Amino acid sequence: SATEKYYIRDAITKPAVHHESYQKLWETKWKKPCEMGVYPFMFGSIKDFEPVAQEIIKKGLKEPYDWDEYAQMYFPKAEELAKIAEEAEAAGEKEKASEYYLRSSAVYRISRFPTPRSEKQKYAWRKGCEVFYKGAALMEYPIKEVRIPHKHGIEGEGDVVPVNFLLPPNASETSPVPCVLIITGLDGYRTELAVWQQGWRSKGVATVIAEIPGTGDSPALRQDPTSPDRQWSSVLDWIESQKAVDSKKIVAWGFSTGGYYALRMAHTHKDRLLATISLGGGAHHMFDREWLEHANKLEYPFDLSNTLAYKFGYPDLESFIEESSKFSLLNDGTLQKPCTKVLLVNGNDDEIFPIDDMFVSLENGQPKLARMVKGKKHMGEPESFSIILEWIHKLLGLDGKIKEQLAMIPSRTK
Repeated sequence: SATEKYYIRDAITKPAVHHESYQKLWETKWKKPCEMGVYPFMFGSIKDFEPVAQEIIKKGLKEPYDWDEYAQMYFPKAEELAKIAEEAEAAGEKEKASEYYLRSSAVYRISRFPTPRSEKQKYAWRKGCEVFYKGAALMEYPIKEVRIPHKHGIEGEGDVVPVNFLLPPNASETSPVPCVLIITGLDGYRTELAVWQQGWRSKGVATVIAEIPGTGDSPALRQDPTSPDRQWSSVLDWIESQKAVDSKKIVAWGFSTGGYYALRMAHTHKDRLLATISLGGGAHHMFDREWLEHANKLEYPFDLSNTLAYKFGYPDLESFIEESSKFSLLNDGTLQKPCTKVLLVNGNDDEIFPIDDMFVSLENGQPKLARMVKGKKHMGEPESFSIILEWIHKLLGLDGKIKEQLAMIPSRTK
């Protein structure tokens, strides 16, 4: 009984209105964050998305979505913005060029939400990365792609871990800087969580942003629970080779599904990490039949359980549920291992991963730091962001100007 099993009880059986139509997704969930320029609309403008949303609403698109039909609706706006960026860059208008390339990247991004599962969505991922990096190259402090050799890779794995890298300008072997390794989620990849990098640069902190297995350009085997372990060995080896970065001050911050990987690597890579943070992560119950058979209809904008199944390399939900127990940090013995410093943060009412997974994390191995956010769903925002920045600032002895750091996240566009 799902209603008996989990902290949120009968909330698990109440289908969210945004699943009725794209119109309801826009009106009740997406219009607000788009207006505010925040996830999933970082670098984005209401001016770009509003006319796309109007055309989708007119068509009356709804679940089950044809992802090629859905994705195509965004391309005219994405192409328009890229054209404006190109003309700006030709005129030497670098700030305008950077803004419009990044606005283009945001439109391509939403077109391949929740994850690229069609040819046009895979195309939108490639196109989105292209215009993202064109915009990033034109930032005052350019964010660059590093194609980290996946030296720890096995048969069937890609040869590179593509990451974002930003080094603060004063960083050197004389004055080496901490590094925040941002682990992205099921739908937000390195082109999304990029929004955090300039804020960390301002505090004198390097940033590396990497995708979880079965998302973005992760080379990791989708179905292999140990595939993330090899990926982080390759990433951390590369960070160790950057002498401007203090290898003893690496903090891994996992966002959403990334939180699972942050919690996992606190154990698998204990000796190589100062600390890890799981924000809206899971560990065990996220893989339950009962949780996954309900989560498709809850707070996630689309079909969470099917999307998670695809990310784990299964062609349907049932095939994933058959094998999903093997990914549990409880079942595979991860949580019995010693860990580095761990902070767990989430909203109690999370309908993407259960708060019950915070409890499983606190029931096993060494004590861990926790902040629960009462009456808030996935991520427990915005207080979760302040809690985590406060902790990382204390840990790394930063300037404590966290409100200013958070105020830098919302997108400004013309």
